[PDB]
Parts: sequence; structure tokens; C-alpha cells
Amino acid sequence: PPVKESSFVEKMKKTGRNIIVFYGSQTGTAEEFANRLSKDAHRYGMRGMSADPEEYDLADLSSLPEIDKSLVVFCMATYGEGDPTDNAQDFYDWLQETDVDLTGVKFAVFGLGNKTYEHFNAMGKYVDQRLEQLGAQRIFELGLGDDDGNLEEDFITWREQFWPAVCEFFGVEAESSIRQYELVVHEDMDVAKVYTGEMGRLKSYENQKPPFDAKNPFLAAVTANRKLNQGTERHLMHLELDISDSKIRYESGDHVAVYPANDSALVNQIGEILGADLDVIMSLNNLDEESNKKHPFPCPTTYRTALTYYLDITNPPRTNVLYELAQYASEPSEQEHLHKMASSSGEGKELYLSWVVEARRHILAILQDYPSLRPPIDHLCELLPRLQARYYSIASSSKVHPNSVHICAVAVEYEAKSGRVNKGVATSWLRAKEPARALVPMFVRKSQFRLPFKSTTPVIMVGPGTGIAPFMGFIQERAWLREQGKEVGETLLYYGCRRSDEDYLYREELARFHKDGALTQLNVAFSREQAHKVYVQHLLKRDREHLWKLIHEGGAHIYVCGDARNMAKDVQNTFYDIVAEFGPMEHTQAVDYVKKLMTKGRYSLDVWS
Ligand SMILES: Cc1cc2nc3c(=O)[nH]c(=O)nc-3n(C[C@H](O)[C@H](O)[C@H](O)COP(=O)(O)OP(=O)(O)OC[C@H]3O[C@@H](n4cnc5c(N)ncnc54)[C@H](O)[C@@H]3O)c2cc1C
Ligand SMILES: Cc1cc2nc3c(=O)[nH]c(=O)nc-3n(C[C@H](O)[C@H](O)[C@H](O)COP(=O)(O)O)c2cc1C
Repeated sequence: PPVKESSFVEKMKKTGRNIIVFYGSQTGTAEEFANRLSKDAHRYGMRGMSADPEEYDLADLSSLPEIDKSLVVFCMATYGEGDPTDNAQDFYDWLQETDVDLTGVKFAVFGLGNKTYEHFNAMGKYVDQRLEQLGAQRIFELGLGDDDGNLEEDFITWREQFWPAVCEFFGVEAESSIRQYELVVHEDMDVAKVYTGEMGRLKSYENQKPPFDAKNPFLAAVTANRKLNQGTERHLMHLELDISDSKIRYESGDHVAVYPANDSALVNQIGEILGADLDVIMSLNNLDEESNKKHPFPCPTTYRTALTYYLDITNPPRTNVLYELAQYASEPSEQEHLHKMASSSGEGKELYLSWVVEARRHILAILQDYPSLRPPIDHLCELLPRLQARYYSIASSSKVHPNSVHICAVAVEYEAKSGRVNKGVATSWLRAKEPARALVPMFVRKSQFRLPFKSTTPVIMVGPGTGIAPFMGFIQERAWLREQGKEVGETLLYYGCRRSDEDYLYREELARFHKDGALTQLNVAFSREQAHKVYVQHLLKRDREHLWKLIHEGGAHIYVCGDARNMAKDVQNTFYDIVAEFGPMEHTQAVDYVKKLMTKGRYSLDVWS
């Protein structure tokens, strides 16, 4: 429970702001959009600020009308089971319980979500609906960003209509480059005051002190890092992180987050192509001395450290980044292409989508392919988004491994249409960790994916490929429960891989669990061992009769882990078909039945894409 700042409205009054944009963000996307809208205000003669709702009391919204022509915008992402982001949970709870009168308040909401998930943009939709129920008036339509298509474009389209709507309503009206930070180079800086990759307090990585979390990650020693797949088509790995003496608690189903380091070669080349000295110690200080965000990342620090541990230099740059960088491209045609990247349609948009996004060109690739583009290193560092932690489904049970967190991951490495080979940041970094000291900054995030409280409750686990991760923890635990003399209900695993001799993960361990009876059934779909595809859902359909018995009569809990794009939906459709045949009942009622299981905690998801 953080200590709330004083009234954001009073802050706005003292700083001359009329627009405030709150971000409900988990991996920084909403935060970036909010910063962009906040900065846009200036171009229309207004003034804005972005803010984390967790740091404030949104009840002060009722005082916003005290500021003339005021407006509040919410850029909100949705997470686990249509829930708010962790930083927006307090606001969400307040919205549900409050009865405050928001008459006079003007608002707009841009939701960030993904159509492949169950509750698409649930948080954005809720906030938009609730503020109106409380008496506030909507100044622009709810934006529904879909990350399954192209979120950046949905944001661009919405933003392009939003500002004119705001200008028309408030009777205001609308061209230069403005920086948020000023560069301060430090000649004789004490090393003790220089950040070298820590996320929170200076030297927190060196002097570890609990409790450990996102702000203060625990550096866990990699005690094991072995190749899991038999073949060489890809690289799947098993890692074991030593969390001894960290006081960290976890359960099977939770997630472990890690803070990686970017590839040194990429960092070196960015500095090289820009002709910058990456070992310069500096700070980027907010030109707005009132803001709580004094720096874009921990400072003072060297550009090398920033590019390595604090900045995202691998994902396709967003349109505002390319737009601001255009000024540094001396070739007219290149300046024109970069400027047009922010277009909401036409050739400029088509180029952004194909040449930047589809081609997966990162910032270095763009600097190389538009050779006249040579921005100063300090401004680039202010423009780049923050390097995010990566989440992995803990693949161990704390009942069996209380002092170790296991990770099952596939290394990301692919040929992009940009012509170069792109490497996943976290997986390339983890793959290179050699036991005995290889340390990994991490923390555990509690999830709602959990084994049944009653050991006798049957469990149906569906997790092809790396989706098997949490289930290794589940199986370890259920096995442990049997070894403890407890009565354990049926435990069925529906796993899938390409070929038994290519990438059958944990083949030996699973064989052992099956032989010992920890696994009532080990159903494996080898998708490429025959001409037709054989997937986990084909096996579920095969066992429809028994599964229905377990679900309708045995109160079984279903778990689906892995690909959220196609697998999760195909599996869900199969469960619909099963319920529809044995209920019996029409598709519509089958869908409703399965939806209910989810609300009753008997159908859990741990999917990603
Ligand atoms: C809740 C949750 C649980 C997860 N559990 C696990 C897990 O247990 N095991 C696991 O392996 N992963 C899991 N992940 C995924 C993991 O967090 C990372 O996204 C993954 O390891 C890649 O990270 P990276 O830094 O190596 O790659 P990044 O540098 O982040 O690159 C990822 C991006 O590469 C691009 N890309 C990948 N392949 C291609 C391609 N062939 N063509 C074009 N683009 C491509 C995509 O845009 C992808 O988003 C989980 C994610 C979430 C959210
Ligand atoms: C574990 C996980 C769960 C998600 N659950 C949902 C969901 O229920 N509904 C939805 O619309 N989008 C969901 N998304 C997609 C995000 O809302 C979308 O990617 C958003 O752009 C993330 O914004 P952020 O970076 O500001 O947190 C999920 C993403 C992850 C990684």
C-alpha cells in the first residue's frame, strides 16, 4: 500500500495544467500512450501531465471541475481474466465501491486489450461506463485498442479524432520539437553515485536486502541451465534459479519475472553508428522540475548501461519516436518517410506497417537503412521505451523445491523480413547464463492459476509446447501429495510437441511420473509424426466421454496453458463440443456452461502470445 501523493487537482492548479492522463499499465504500453497524449496537449494551447493512478486518490476527480476547461483521460490496459492492471487495482476497487458525484467532470478512455482474450478491453469498457454512471460526461468515444491487430494504429486513429473533438468542444485550437529532459554530463562523478543496471535504489543489486519485488529484484544464482529438446531445430531450455535466503514465497502456477540485459553487440553498434561515446556518465533531468519523474531511467549512468539494462532497443519503434527522429535525417526523402510513419492512412501508414512492424526493424536496423538519420545519443535515450521484465510460468512446486524456481522457455531467434536475425532479449540472455556466478535479477508475481485446494479434486491439464511449464510444478506437487499419504484424484496431462525425438519436453520426468501413478494419464499429441496434424484438442475429443464424466460428475478443474492465439481457442471450442454432445445441449448453452466453469474457478488460463 503506497503513500498517496497530495491532490492531483491541486497539483494541476499550481502547475497550470488542465488535462491529466492516467495510465493503467503492466508492460509500459499504456504509460507511453498517456505520456504521448499528455505532450500533445501543448500543441493545442493546453497543458497536461500523465500520472500513475496508484499514486493518487481518484476521489479527487470530483474537484477537477474547479479547473476551467479541464479533462481527464484514461489509457487502460486489461489483464488476467478481464482485470485491471496491478497499478489500477486501487482505482478499480474505488470505482466499484464509491458513490461520489462526478457532475462537471469531462473524460475520455482509450482501452488497450487483445481480442484473442476472453474479456476484450474489459477494464477500459468498465471505466468508461462507470464514470458516466457516476455523473461524468464523456467528451469522446471509448477507444478499443486491439494488440492482436495493430495497437499503435488503433491509437493513432483514435488520437487523430480525439484532439479535434477536444478542440471543438473547448473552443481551442492548434509545430516544433520539444524535449522533456535536459542532458547533464558528469566529468568527475563518484562511482558510488552511478547506476550500473539496478532498478530501484542505488547499489540495490550489490547490497541485497529483502523484501524483494519488482522495484527490488533478487539476484538469483543460476544453478542449472540444460537443453530440454532432443533435436536441433530449436532450443528449449530448463533453468533452475536459487532463491535461497531471499525469503521469497511462491506456489505452482505463479510467475517469475526477470530483468534481462540487451545484446552487447547491438548496444555497441548503436553507439558506433551514432559516433557516440557510450561510456560517458550522464543524467537526463526532467525540464519540469515539479514532476515526480526526475529521469527517464536511473541516473546518473552511462549510455552503455542505459542501452543495456534500461532501454528497449529491439522492438519496432512507435510512430512518435520515428516522427521526432525525422528531424535528424539529412536526406529529404528519408526525413519524409519518417515523418509520414505517423499517418493514420495512405502510403505512410502502409510503409510503417510493412517496413517497420512486419519487417520487425529495431532502432539499429532503421539507423542502418536510413543512413542520413543520425540523432544525438541523448535524445534517442529519452525517446526509447523502457526495457521490460519478462514473465515465465514457474515450472516447479514449492512443496518440492522451496528454494528454487524453475523456468521452461524456448529461445527466440528468427529471420526477420528486415534481412537480419532477431534474437529474443530475455531468452538469449538466459541461454547464455552458465551455472557457477551467473545471477538473474528476478521476482515472483502471484497468479490465480492454482491446483485445487482439495487433493481429491480431478485435474485436467492442457499445455502443448512450453505450455507444459506450470504443469511440471503441478505434477511434482500432486506426486508429493500422494507420497504424503493424501488421497489424490485423477491427474490427466494433455501435452503436445512436434516429434517424440525432436522436442518432447521433460520426456523422462513425465515417464517417471506416469509410471509411479502421479499422472493418471499422459496423453501426448505428436503433431508432425504423421501426415495430418494431431493436437491436444484431438485427444480431448477422443476422451470426450470420460472428460465429461470428470467435469459434470467429478467436479474436475480444467487448466489451459500456452499459445493464446490459436491453441487456447481451439481447445475451448472442443470443450464446447464435448459439453454440447453429452449435456446434451445446443452450442449456445454449451458455451454458457464453459463460461460458467471459468467464473466458478474450474477453468483456468495461463496463455500468452
Ligand atoms: C504470463 C506469461 C507467462 C509466460 N510464460 C512463459 C514460459 O513459461 N515459457 C516461455 O518460453 N515463455 C513464456 N512467456 C513469454 C515470455 O515472457 C517472453 O515473451 C518470451 O520468453 C520471449 O521473450 P524475449 O525477451 O526472449 O523475446 P523478445 O525480445 O521480447 O521478443 C518477442 C517478440 O519477438 C517477435 N517474434 C517472435 N518470433 C517471431 C517471428 N518468428 N516472426 C516475427 N516476430 C517474431 C514477437 O513480436 C514477440 O513478441 C510468458 C509470457 C507471459 C505473459
Ligand atoms: C498475461 C496477459 C493477460 C492479458 N489479458 C487480457 C485480457 O483479459 N483482455 C484484453 O483485452 N487484453 C488482455 N491482454 C492484452 C493487453 O491488455 C495488451 O497487450 C495491452 O497492450 C498491454 O498494455 P501495457 O503494456 O500498458 O500493460 C493480456 C496480456 C497478457 C500479457
